Parts: sequence; structure tokens; C-alpha cells
Amino acid sequence: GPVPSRARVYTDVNTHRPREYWDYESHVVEWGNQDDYQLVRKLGRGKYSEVFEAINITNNEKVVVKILKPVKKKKIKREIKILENLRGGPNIITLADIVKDPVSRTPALVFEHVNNTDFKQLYQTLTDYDIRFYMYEILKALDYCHSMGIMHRDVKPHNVMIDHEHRKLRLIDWGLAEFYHPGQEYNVRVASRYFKGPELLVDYQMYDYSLDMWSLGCMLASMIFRKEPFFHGHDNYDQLVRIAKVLGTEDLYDYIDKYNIELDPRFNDILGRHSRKRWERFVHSENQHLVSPEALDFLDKLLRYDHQSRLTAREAMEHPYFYTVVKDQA
Ligand SMILES: O=C(CCC(=O)NCCc1ccc(Cl)c(Cl)c1)/N=C/CCNc1nc2cc(C(=O)O)ccc2c2cnccc12
Repeated sequence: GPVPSRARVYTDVNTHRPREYWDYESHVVEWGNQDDYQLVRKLGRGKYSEVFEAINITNNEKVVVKILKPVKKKKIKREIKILENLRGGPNIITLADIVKDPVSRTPALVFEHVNNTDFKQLYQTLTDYDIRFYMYEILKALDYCHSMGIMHRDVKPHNVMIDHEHRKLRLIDWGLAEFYHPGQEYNVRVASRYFKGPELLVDYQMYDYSLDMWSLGCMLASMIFRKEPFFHGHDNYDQLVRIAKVLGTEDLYDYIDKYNIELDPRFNDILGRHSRKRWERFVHSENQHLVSPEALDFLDKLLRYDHQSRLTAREAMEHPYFYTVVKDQA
């Protein structure tokens, strides 16, 4: 059997709270009425939801309405409770209302509107400073929700809204977020393939906040190297292969042995043997301007098989990669 694991920060925060903080199944919801919101236009279709720009008719404030696709009432109360618990935190999207369409009785969430920006020209005029500033802002959100006993489990660029005009960032879509409890075994069929931590890929269920830190490193690798996504896996098994060809296999089979993780028999004959690559082999003329020694050192310390040895969000925010960003904020 697999060796147990504990988060090495914020391990017990939820045990210390009243049970109603994390026992979301018994959370009572006060379902509002839509019609206070006229849908303006559709902003996106996800697997679990559709998102619309809408107008609150009472005061004309721009707003966003996420119409939840049929899931277990559990998953809805989870997202609501986590949103309610994180309300007011740095760079957490604000849940404004909880409504139900009066005829369909379908649940919907009403969020603050964010004037997010043309990521097309955003990715072109992206500076080394830009990437450091917004990475720091994400870490603010990550460190806060981890400190509140909450894993996001779906960190990825589509879930980061930037209002580049106002230098504002919001971490959104908390529908896969979970309360961390020491010793709990989680589903690994969460997040998007290209951002899954190896713990998800090898089926290690006793993971923790450090899962978000892996995804964040995937976002970081993808941007500084101008390669989206950075690990481009054909499927969930070929994803570990793509990681193995970069991080090497020696650390992989040590991670496996260290947690007595039983590996799938698909895996034996597809991983093979690979050396840990030096990051310089991903630098080239069209991305030098974003790569620095500090960037590479920070990236290396996020992309580790062992989740325990990844930096915490707080540790990350003290890395030399962010020294100038920290200065300007004072
Ligand atoms: O645009 C996007 C993707 C944006 C993007 O590529 N970023 C780049 C990542 C990045 C870039 C540079 C750097 Cl340097 C770094 Cl680090 C990261 N995704 C939005 C879809 C629908 N739009 C909305 N979706 C919501 C959902 C929820 C929810 O489900 O909770 C609540 C509220 C909203 C919402 C609120 N107001 C306006 C629009 C929306």
C-alpha cells in the first residue's frame, strides 16, 4: 500500500475551524431569483458550466452569470461554500449572488465582472516584468486559499482573468476546489491534462495544496519559453512521458519507490529511461528576453515529482525572481 503523506504547510487549518466551515454538504443555500439579471452575451462554455455577461437590472451593474450544468448538488454546495469562505481574499473572484432560473430551477452563480483583456496581443507584448508581476498576483491568491484550507486543483491560464489596463488579476472557476484534510484521499480525475501533477498521473490520492504549485510551474514554463502547453501530452499516460523526457526518470522511479506507488502496467513500456534535461535546451532566440537565471531556478523548484519538495506559495513569493515586483508594491 501507498505511503501516507501530509501537507507540510496549513496541514491542520480545517480541523481547527468549526465544522460548518468545511462540512459543505450541510450548508443551506438561499437560492435567489434570476430575472434580476438579463443575459447579455455568452462568454464561454466549459465542461461543467456556461458563463454569460449579464446586467443587474436593479442598478445596471455589469455582472457575470455562471449557469451550472447538472452535477451532484454536493458539487454545487462545495463551490458555493468555498467561494463564500474565500470572499474578500486577494485576487479571489467575488461571488455576488446565488440564483435559480424560475422556470428551469437550474442553479446559477453570479460573479463580479472583470474587464479582462485581449490575451492575443497580451501574449505578444508580454514583458519579463509582466510575467513576474502577474505570477506574483496568482501566488497571492494561491497562498491565501491554501491558508484557508482550500486547494484550487484547476490552476491554468483560462482560470486567470487579467484586467491589464488596471493591472488586476482574478483567480476564477472554483468548481473543482476542495477542502484539504490530512489523510484524505482525493479523486485524481481533476484539472486539465496539461497541468496535472505527477501525483494525479500515477494515481496518488493523498495529495494536497502542492498540486496547485505544479500547475503554476506549468503556466510559468509555458510562458517564459513561448511554448503552449509546455508538456503536450497525447493523453494522461503520454503526459507522464512528456514530463519524464524533461525532468528525467531517475527522480520519477525514486518518487515511485518513496511512496510505494504501484504503477500502471501501461507505464513500464512507455516511460523508458531519460535524463533530467537542463533548462537551457528550451531557450532560443525568440524567448531569451523572458528567460533569466532567476526564472529558471524558480521554475525548477516548482516542477518536482515529489510534491513535498515543491515550494509552497509563500516560499515561492520570496524567491529572487520576484525581488523587483516586491519593491514596487512599497
Ligand atoms: O478569458 C479567460 C482566459 C484568460 C487568459 O487567457 N489569461 C491569461 C493567463 C495568464 C496570462 C499572462 C500571465 Cl503573465 C499569467 Cl501569469 C497568466 N477566461 C474567461 C472565460 C469567460 N469569462 C469570464 N469567466 C468567469 C468565470 C467565473 C467562474 O467560473 O468562477 C467567474 C467570473 C468570470 C468572469 C468575470 N468577468 C468577466 C469575464 C469572466
